Amino acid sequence: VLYVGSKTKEGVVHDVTTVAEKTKEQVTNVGGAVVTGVTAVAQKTVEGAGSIAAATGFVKKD
Amino acid sequence: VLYVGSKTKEGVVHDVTTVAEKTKEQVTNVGGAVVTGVTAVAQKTVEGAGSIAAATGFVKKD
Amino acid sequence: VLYVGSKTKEGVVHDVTTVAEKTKEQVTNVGGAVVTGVTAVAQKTVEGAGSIAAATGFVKKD
Amino acid sequence: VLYVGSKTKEGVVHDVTTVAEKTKEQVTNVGGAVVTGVTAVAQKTVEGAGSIAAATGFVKKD
Amino acid sequence: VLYVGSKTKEGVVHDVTTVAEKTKEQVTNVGGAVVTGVTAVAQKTVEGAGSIAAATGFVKKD
Amino acid sequence: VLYVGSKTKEGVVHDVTTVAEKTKEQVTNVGGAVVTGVTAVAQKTVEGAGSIAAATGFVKKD
Amino acid sequence: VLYVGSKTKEGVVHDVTTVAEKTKEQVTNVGGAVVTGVTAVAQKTVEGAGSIAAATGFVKKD
Amino acid sequence: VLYVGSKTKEGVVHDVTTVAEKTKEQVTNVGGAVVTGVTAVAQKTVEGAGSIAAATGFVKKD
Amino acid sequence: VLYVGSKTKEGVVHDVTTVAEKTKEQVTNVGGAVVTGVTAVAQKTVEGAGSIAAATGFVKKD
Amino acid sequence: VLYVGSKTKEGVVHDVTTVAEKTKEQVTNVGGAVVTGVTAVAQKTVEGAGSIAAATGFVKKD
Amino acid sequence: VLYVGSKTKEGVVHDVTTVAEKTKEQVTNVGGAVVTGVTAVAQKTVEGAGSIAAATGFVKKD
Amino acid sequence: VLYVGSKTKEGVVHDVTTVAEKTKEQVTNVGGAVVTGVTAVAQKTVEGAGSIAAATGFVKKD
Ligand SMILES: CNc1ccc(-c2ccc(/C=C/c3nc4ccc(OC[C@@H](O)CF)cc4s3)nc2)cn1
Ligand SMILES: CNc1ccc(-c2ccc(/C=C/c3nc4ccc(OC[C@@H](O)CF)cc4s3)nc2)cn1
Ligand SMILES: CNc1ccc(-c2ccc(/C=C/c3nc4ccc(OC[C@@H](O)CF)cc4s3)nc2)cn1
Ligand SMILES: CNc1ccc(-c2ccc(/C=C/c3nc4ccc(OC[C@@H](O)CF)cc4s3)nc2)cn1
Ligand SMILES: CNc1ccc(-c2ccc(/C=C/c3nc4ccc(OC[C@@H](O)CF)cc4s3)nc2)cn1
Ligand SMILES: CNc1ccc(-c2ccc(/C=C/c3nc4ccc(OC[C@@H](O)CF)cc4s3)nc2)cn1
Ligand SMILES: CNc1ccc(-c2ccc(/C=C/c3nc4ccc(OC[C@@H](O)CF)cc4s3)nc2)cn1
Ligand SMILES: CNc1ccc(-c2ccc(/C=C/c3nc4ccc(OC[C@@H](O)CF)cc4s3)nc2)cn1
Ligand SMILES: CNc1ccc(-c2ccc(/C=C/c3nc4ccc(OC[C@@H](O)CF)cc4s3)nc2)cn1
Ligand SMILES: CNc1ccc(-c2ccc(/C=C/c3nc4ccc(OC[C@@H](O)CF)cc4s3)nc2)cn1
Ligand SMILES: CNc1ccc(-c2ccc(/C=C/c3nc4ccc(OC[C@@H](O)CF)cc4s3)nc2)cn1
Ligand SMILES: CNc1ccc(-c2ccc(/C=C/c3nc4ccc(OC[C@@H](O)CF)cc4s3)nc2)cn1
Repeated sequence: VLYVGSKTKEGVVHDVTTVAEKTKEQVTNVGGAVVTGVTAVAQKTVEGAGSIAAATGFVKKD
Repeated sequence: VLYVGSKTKEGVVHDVTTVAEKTKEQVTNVGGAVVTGVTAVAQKTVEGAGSIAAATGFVKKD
Repeated sequence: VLYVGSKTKEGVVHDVTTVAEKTKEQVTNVGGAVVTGVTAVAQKTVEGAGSIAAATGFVKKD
Repeated sequence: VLYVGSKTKEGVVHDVTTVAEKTKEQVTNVGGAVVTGVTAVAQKTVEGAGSIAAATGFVKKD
Repeated sequence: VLYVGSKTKEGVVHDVTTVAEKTKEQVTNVGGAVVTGVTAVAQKTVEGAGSIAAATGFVKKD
Repeated sequence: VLYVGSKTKEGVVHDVTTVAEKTKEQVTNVGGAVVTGVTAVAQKTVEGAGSIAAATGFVKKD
Repeated sequence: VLYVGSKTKEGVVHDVTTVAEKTKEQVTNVGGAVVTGVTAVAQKTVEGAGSIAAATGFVKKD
Repeated sequence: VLYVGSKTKEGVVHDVTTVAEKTKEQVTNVGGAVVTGVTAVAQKTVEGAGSIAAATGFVKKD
Repeated sequence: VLYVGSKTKEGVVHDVTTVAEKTKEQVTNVGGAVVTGVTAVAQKTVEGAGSIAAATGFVKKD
Repeated sequence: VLYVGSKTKEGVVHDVTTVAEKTKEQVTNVGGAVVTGVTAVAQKTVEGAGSIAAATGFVKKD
Repeated sequence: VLYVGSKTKEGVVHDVTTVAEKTKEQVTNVGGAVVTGVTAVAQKTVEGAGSIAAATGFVKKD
Repeated sequence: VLYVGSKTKEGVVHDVTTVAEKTKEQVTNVGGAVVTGVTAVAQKTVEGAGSIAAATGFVKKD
């Protein structure tokens, strides 16, 4: 294997633009999960027999 | 293997722009999780048989 | 293996821009977790059989 | 292995810009965790069978 | 292994800019943890079977 | 191993800029931990089976 | 005018890759100009009533 | 005018890669100019009524 | 004008990589100019009514 | 004008890498100029009505 | 004008790497100029009506 | 004007690395100038109507 004058991207996020002008929110969470932001996960490898990689709003409850 | 004048990106986040002008929030969390920010996780490797890498708003409760 | 005049990025975050003009928040957390900031995790390796690497808003409770 | 005139970044954060003009907050935390700052974790390796590396807003309670 | 005229960064944070003009906060923490600053952790290695490296807002209570 | 005219950074923080103009805070902590400063931890190695390296806002209480 | 989290390129050259394997040249210039290299000019502004900006192989002779 | 978390490039050259393996040259210049290298000019402004900015192989002779 | 957490490049050269393996040259210049190296000029401003900024292989002869 | 946590580069050269393995040259200059090295000029300002800033291989002869 | 936690570079050269392994030269200059080294000029300002700043291989002869 | 926790570089050279392993030269200069070393000029200001600042290989002869 060899790379000459090249590039690679094995899991990336970019150019995430967010313009929020004159907003209003009123969240009233009482249990559980409310996720109203801007998230950006970027992984290369997640092994493991049960891994819950990259969760956003998870309520895993017995 | 060899790289000459090259580049690599094995898990990255960049160019995350956030313009919030004249906003208003009223969150009233009472239990659980409220995540209204700007998050950016960037990992290369997560092993392990049960790992919960990159959680955002998790409520894992018995 | 060899790298000549090259570059590598195995887990990175950059160019995180945040412009918040004329905002207002009113969070009233009473238990749990409220995360309304700007976070940036950047890891290379997380081993271990149960690791919870990169949590943001976690409530792991029995 | 050898590197000539090259660079490496195995877990880094940079160029974190935060412009907050004319804001107002009113957090009233009563138990749990409120994290409304700007955080930047950057690790290379986290071993261990249960490690909770890079937590931000954690409430791990029985 | 050898490096000639090169560079390495195994866990670093830099270029953390924070401009806060005309702000106001009113935090009223009564138990738990409120973290509204600017934090920057940068580690190379964290071993140990249970280590909680890089916590910010932790409430680990039985 | 050998390094000629090179550089290394195994856990560092730099270029932490903080401009706070015309602010006001009113923290009223009554128990727990409030951390609204600017922190910068930078370690190379943390061993030990339970180490809690780099805590900021910790309330570890039974 | 203002730019937020943006970029500009007013005259640039990049990603010039040149792979020359097992070549042979025999140039026998006797007057004039022979230019068999790799050139990359990049200017922003060239004023002047007669300017000959960015010449490569010029023989301007009376 | 103002720039926040942005970038500019008003005349630049970068990522010039040149791989020359097993070559042979025989230049026999006898007058004039032979330019078989790798050149990279990068200017911002060249004024003047007759300027010959960025010449490579010039023979300007009366 | 003002720049916050930004960058500028008004005339620059970078990332000039040159790999020359198993070459051979035989230049026999007898008058004039032979330029078979690697050059990198980088200027910001060149005034003057006749300036010959950034010449490489010039033979300006009456 | 003001710059906060920013950077500027008004004429610079960097990251000039040159790998020459198993070469051979035979230059036989007899008058004029032979320039087969690695040059890097970097100026900010060159005034003057006739300045010949940044010459490399010049033969200016009447 | 003012700069806070910032940087400037008004004419600089850096990261000039040169790896020459198993070479051989045979220069036989007989008049003129042969420049086969590694040069790095870095100026801020050159005034004067005729200045020849940053010459390398000059033969200016009547 | 004022600078707080900042830096400036108005004409500098640094990080000039030169690795020459198993070389051989045979220069036989007979008049003129042969410059096969490693030079690094770094000036801030050169006035004067005719100054020849930063010459390397000059033969200025009538
Ligand atoms: C050919 N026959 C076979 C073949 C395969 C199998 C087989 C394969 C995989 C598994 C995995 C079982 C798991 N159990 C848990 C419990 C909890 C948890 O995470 C808890 C939480 O707190 C963390 F987020 C993650 C996991 S994965 N079981 C059986 C059986 N028989
Ligand atoms: C062929 N037959 C087979 C094959 C495979 C299996 C098999 C494979 C994997 C597993 C994994 C079991 C786990 N249990 C927990 C509990 C808690 C936890 O994390 C707790 C929390 O506090 C941390 F976030 C993480 C984990 S992973 N079990 C059985 C069985 N049989
Ligand atoms: C083929 N058969 C097999 C194969 C595999 C398995 C198997 C594999 C993995 C596991 C892992 C069990 C764990 N338990 C805990 C408890 C607490 C915790 O963290 C507590 C918190 O305070 C820290 F955040 C983390 C962990 S991981 N168990 C069984 C069984 N059988
Ligand atoms: C094939 N069969 C197998 C295979 C694997 C296993 C197996 C593997 C891993 C584990 C890990 C168990 C842990 N328990 C704790 C408790 C507390 C804690 O941290 C407490 C807090 O204060 C610090 F943050 C961290 C940890 S990790 N258990 C069983 C069993 N069977
Ligand atoms: C194949 N079978 C197997 C395989 C593996 C295991 C196995 C592996 C790891 C563990 C770890 C157990 C721990 N317990 C604590 C308690 C408190 C603490 O920190 C307290 C706080 O004050 C500091 F922050 C940290 C730790 S880690 N246990 C069992 C069992 N069986
Ligand atoms: C294969 N079977 C196995 C394998 C592994 C294990 C195993 C591994 C690790 C551990 C660690 C147990 C610890 N307990 C404490 C208590 C307090 C503390 O710090 C108190 C505070 O004041 C300081 F901050 C730190 C620690 S770490 N236990 C069991 C068991 N079985
Ligand atoms: C409405 N009527 C008008 C309007 C416009 C004009 C008009 C406009 C431009 C010009 C330019 C004339 C020039 N002459 C030279 C000579 C040599 C040289 O460079 C020499 C070499 O060594 C450098 F590389 C560059 C230049 S530009 N002339 C007349 C006349 N009438
Ligand atoms: C409306 N009527 C007008 C309008 C415009 C004009 C007009 C405009 C420009 C010019 C320029 C004339 C020049 N002459 C030289 C000679 C030599 C040289 O450089 C010599 C070499 O050694 C350096 F490299 C550069 C220059 S530029 N002339 C006339 C006339 N009439
Ligand atoms: C409206 N009418 C107008 C308008 C404009 C003009 C006009 C404008 C510019 C010029 C420039 C004339 C020059 N002559 C030389 C000679 C030698 C040299 O450099 C010598 C070498 O050794 C250094 F490298 C550089 C220069 S520039 N001339 C006339 C005339 N009429
Ligand atoms: C509107 N009419 C106008 C307008 C403009 C002009 C005009 C403008 C510029 C010039 C410049 C003339 C020069 N002559 C030399 C000679 C030698 C030298 O350098 C010698 C060497 O040794 C150093 F490297 C540099 C220079 S620049 N001349 C006339 C005339 N008329
Ligand atoms: C509007 N009309 C105008 C406008 C402008 C002009 C005008 C402008 C500039 C000049 C410059 C003339 C020079 N001559 C030399 C000689 C030798 C030297 O350096 C010698 C060497 O040893 C050092 F390296 C440098 C210089 S610069 N001349 C005329 C005429 N008329
Ligand atoms: C509007 N009309 C105008 C406007 C401008 C001019 C004008 C401007 C500049 C000049 C400069 C003339 C020079 N001559 C020498 C001689 C030798 C030397 O250095 C010798 C060596 O040993 C040191 F290295 C340096 C210099 S600079 N001349 C005329 C004429 N007319």
